[PDB]
Amino acid sequence: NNRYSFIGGRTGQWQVVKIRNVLGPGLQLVEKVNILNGAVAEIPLDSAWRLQGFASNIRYAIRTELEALQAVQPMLNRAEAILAVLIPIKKSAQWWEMAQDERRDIFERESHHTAVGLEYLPGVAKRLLHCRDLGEEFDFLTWFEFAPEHSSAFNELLLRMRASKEWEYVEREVEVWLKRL
Amino acid sequence: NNRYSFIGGRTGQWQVVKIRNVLGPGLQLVEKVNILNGAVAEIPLDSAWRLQGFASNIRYAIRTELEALQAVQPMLNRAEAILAVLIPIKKSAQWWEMAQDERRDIFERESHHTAVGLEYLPGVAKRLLHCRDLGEEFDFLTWFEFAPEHSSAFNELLLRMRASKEWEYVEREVEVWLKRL
Ligand code: HEM
Ligand code: HEM
Repeated sequence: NNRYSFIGGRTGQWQVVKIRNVLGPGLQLVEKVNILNGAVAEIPLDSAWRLQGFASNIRYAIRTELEALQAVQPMLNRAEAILAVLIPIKKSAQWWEMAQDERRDIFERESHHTAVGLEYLPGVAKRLLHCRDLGEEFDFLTWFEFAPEHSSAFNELLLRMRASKEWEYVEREVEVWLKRL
Repeated sequence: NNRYSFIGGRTGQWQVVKIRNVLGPGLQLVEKVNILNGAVAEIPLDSAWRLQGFASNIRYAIRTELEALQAVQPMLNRAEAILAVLIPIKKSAQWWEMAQDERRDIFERESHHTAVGLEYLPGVAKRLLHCRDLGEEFDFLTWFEFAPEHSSAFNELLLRMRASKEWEYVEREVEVWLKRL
């Protein structure tokens, strides 16, 4: 199954280190994040929030870009990658009104998202989930995993992305730093 | 809400004229199709199947094509559009493994999906729903509406699409012809 849930509450595989409400309404601080694949009948109500999103096909990356990405992309679930960051993202209506060529021009031709991200592989593992189509308050759920030696590089990557043209359209963003249990 | 459900059963707004099982397993023949804006978990006891999908953002149209479609696309529920066709589609895994430039090259440079379809606007209203990401048996639900005069034109359009390179990646297809009640 391609559906994933992120439950903010008192159980989970990850301990919340901090939450940084970068832009827009934030997320209440909780003790742990519970990650679930597929639907489960019971998710605690004593939980604070529940995000979700699905893995999907490629939307912008071209073939040569994939080849370069799959050649340095690390796997999730590395013993050393005891730190994780969940960054839900929402883009503005203005971004979604645009055609495919206009969004590709902004995503890569101007902002070089993928060329910038490749500099931080294989130290940082990154997965993408889509959730605009589910009516979720966010449009994406980005997931990052890496060893603590890469914390400075990752914090540098965040600031690079936020200074790009593509992030002029982001109107809601939160950082949920996690430590593995 | 951007979710739509198509209940094949004994109730609904549309009367099933015929179902043609074009490619792969088909859909049981029913009396009517009931269309609901929203998801439907439990399905009426008198129903035979349920299809669902969501309206989403553009995945392939460049802005020159989008402005042409939007200036010509007709509404839904035209007084004369008493015929409707529901065509669920499923593409192969080889298609979903490809990158965005590869899939776009086939979708337009080789098949001319948008250039071909535009010839049959404004006669035929056309709406696209996505459902691969929900885990449905189909990848897309396509919805058409037209007056009986444009029924032959629609059938020619179908011939053209099915002879394109894009349709060599299709592995399941069914036609559910409908009449407005
Ligand atoms: C090593 C670091 C990174 C790499 C290799 C990378 C690569 C990519 C690639 C190739 C895509 C396109 C996916 C597709 O075509 O469907 C993408 C999408 C995306 N990335 Fe990243 N990225 C990185 C860092 C980040 C960071 C730090 C964030 C947020 C802070 C982020 C947020 C997003 C979002 C929101 C999308 C969805 C774009 C859209 O559909 O509008 N990425 N990324
Ligand atoms: C007037 C006739 C038609 C027009 C104007 C038209 C237009 C379009 C456009 C512009 C797209 C791209 C949407 C996007 O970029 O997200 C598309 C996709 C699609 N069309 Fe058509 N089309 C027509 C006829 C048909 C027919 C007859 C079928 C099936 C028998 C069909 C099946 C599909 C499918 C399955 C997709 C999704 C392709 C994908 O995402 O890989 N279309 N159509």
